[PDB]
Amino acid sequence: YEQDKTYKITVLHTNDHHGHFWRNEYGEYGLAAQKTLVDGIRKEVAAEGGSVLLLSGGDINTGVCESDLQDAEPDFRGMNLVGYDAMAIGNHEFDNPLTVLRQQEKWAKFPLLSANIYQKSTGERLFKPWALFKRQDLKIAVIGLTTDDTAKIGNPEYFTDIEFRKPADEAKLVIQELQQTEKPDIIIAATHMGHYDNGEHGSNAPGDVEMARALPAGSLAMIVGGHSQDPVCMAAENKKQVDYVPGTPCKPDQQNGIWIVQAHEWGKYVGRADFEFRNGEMKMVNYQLIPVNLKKKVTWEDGKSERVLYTPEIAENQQMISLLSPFQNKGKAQLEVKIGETNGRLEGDRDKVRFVQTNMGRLILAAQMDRTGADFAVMSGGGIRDSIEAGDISYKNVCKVQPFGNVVVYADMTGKEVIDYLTAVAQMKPDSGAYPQFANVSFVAKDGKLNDLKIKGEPVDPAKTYRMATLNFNATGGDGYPRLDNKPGYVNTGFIDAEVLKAYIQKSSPLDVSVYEPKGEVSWQ
Ligand SMILES: [Mn+2]
Ligand SMILES: [Mn+2]
Repeated sequence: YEQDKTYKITVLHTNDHHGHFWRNEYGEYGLAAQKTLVDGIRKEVAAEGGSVLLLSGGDINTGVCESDLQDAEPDFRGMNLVGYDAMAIGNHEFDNPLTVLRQQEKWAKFPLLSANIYQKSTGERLFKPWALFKRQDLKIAVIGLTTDDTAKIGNPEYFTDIEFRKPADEAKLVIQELQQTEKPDIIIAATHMGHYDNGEHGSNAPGDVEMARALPAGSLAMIVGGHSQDPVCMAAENKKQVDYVPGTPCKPDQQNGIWIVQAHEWGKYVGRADFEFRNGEMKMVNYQLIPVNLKKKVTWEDGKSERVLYTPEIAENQQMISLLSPFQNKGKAQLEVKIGETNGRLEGDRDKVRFVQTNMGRLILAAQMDRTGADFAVMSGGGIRDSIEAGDISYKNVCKVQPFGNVVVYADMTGKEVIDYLTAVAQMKPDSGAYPQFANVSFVAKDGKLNDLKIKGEPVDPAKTYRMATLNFNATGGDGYPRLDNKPGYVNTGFIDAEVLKAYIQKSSPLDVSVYEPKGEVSWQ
């Protein structure tokens, strides 16, 4: 680069797209609007003599059935048109077999990067660890990293010949590699690792803050992140804003001379970091999270409700609409097909499944016990994402109920462990996602202790072995549930929550909700 010359470089970023190629039911987000916003930034930046690099923190797969059905083809092809330069591989890129990920690399015209994922048998990397870009006179390297929690949360059959090195240790090595060989002017890490306030990762593997603190000072200009699914907007030192509001200031985190950003999820924002580079120094001039047609419900005096834009409207790019329309239309029509029926409403509304036992909890958990051979089961009420009305049930119905690709697991445990486990889970409170839905469990909890604890209507015997089904999310400590993934009787089946529910409905249809109706088997008073 030219000595003492000041170069303008803008870094744009998103993460945890999760199948949101199309705008939502309220006209929010989608890639067609993303494209208009991004093109606009590119025009603005080029007119001032600058450069743009656009990066993703991964988790493109899983979350919208029209996308999932098509293995995120629309999403990757849309990203080509928005003009992504690279992406970190997320954990949900392992929701499908590796061969599917390889064809996603095919569709993508930008590299899917991960330095820290190795084939055990050969000790060789499965993916490109980094990529190089020329922007004006500057050589910029982007390293990709993936949370080593991937191997704990996904299907273990996908990982028998794979290991994840701790990404922070990989990062030290790759940064040193680059510094000694290719000699880039700037290094940025695209990561799928998570932002945790003050590095307090808890049950999660260490993420971005802990990595930044462990690297040499200022060795990365920035970490473009993901996985935790936060807008990284700092209320105070080492504390993110809670309930960040669109269209308000966002101060990114900075740890050991390294900026850490994340743009929440689903294409809701494009982050924009405007830098000046001179003689190796990078200075951030502006940071913002730009809403992509985000909207808030409002109600006027006369009771009329509408959804109003937090910021001015972004038009949908029509080239994107022509590319993506066919995928949307094909997908939607396919997923409306009937897979069974129910003679009553299966209640999955938030104000119910986070407060009382519902028939939807019982249906989901019946499906999970049936697949695993379990005697009883539990999940977070917050993992039940919609209702299914009486009548015909479609593929789309099941997706809305179980959109996130959680894996079904089980644990054989003694009755003594069952007592300890349910006593803890029974302390989760209503008016929270953590509120437990049970199947085949009865008790009266009083004073934090379980009375007349029965499984399948029989008192618990401390010596007897019971099989419990639940999700990978709860089993590994999600919602503060007691960890099961270290018990010797634990098995992660790799079966996906929505598949299991779908197949159960298929083989049990027509459903009679009377079979799934809670009758006070569990109570607190
Ligand atoms: Mn995600
Ligand atoms: Mn993730």
